[PDB]
Amino acid sequence: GAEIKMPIDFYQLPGSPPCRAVALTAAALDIEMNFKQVNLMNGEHLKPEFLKINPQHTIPTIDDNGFRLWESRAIMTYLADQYGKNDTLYPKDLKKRAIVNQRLYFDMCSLYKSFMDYYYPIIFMKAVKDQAKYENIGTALSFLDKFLEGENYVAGKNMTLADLSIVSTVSTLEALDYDLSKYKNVTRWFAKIKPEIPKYEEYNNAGLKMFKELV
Ligand SMILES: N[C@@H](CCC(=O)N[C@@H](CS)C(=O)NCC(=O)O)C(=O)O
Repeated sequence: GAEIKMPIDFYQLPGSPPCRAVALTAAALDIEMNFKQVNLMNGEHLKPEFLKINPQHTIPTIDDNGFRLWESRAIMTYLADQYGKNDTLYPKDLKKRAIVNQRLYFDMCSLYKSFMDYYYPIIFMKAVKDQAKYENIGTALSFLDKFLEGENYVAGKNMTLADLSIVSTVSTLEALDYDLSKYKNVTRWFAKIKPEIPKYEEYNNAGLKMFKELV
């Protein structure tokens, strides 16, 4: 507003699944953001400069010309509506939109949740492997496989934000040698979607390399 617009500042760490979800969304929208690395491993998110941007000290965070937003999936739907050029990535139709939203909550409350509850303690807290938490991943993947039965995408007939959200989680599971082979709809979708996602190699795999690096 009455201001020279600048690129969106994107506070992120390449390996982070929720940051990759946002990065893939920007790529799909043909948005060039200003990538600002926040090194969580030496506490850059806890410095006064970042706490002023986000008092919750989480990434991803965007600063869109003074508008500060965090929660990856809220960023995704903001960018899609504010900068979208088609009506397929986040449909305006309320029922189609609701299914996309449902799948984003499923990702955050079930799939990504189960992934993190199991792997993060084992890796970065030297925790003992908990079989029940491991099995919660399979439970979530079983539901994802059901959602994909007879479907090409996770939330409708075209690629949507929900595919970008969920692929950031599923590709991290693959990177950690989780056996996805029994979920045949998931593996079909996964092989199918990667060539369709703009900048998948640059924005997802290159970061996943940094992820396997640090683990
Ligand atoms: N629900 C949040 C999760 C964000 C999150 O957990 N970010 C982690 C990195 S993957 C973080 O910034 N941890 C540092 C902290 O919370 O202090 C989202 O989807 O954006």
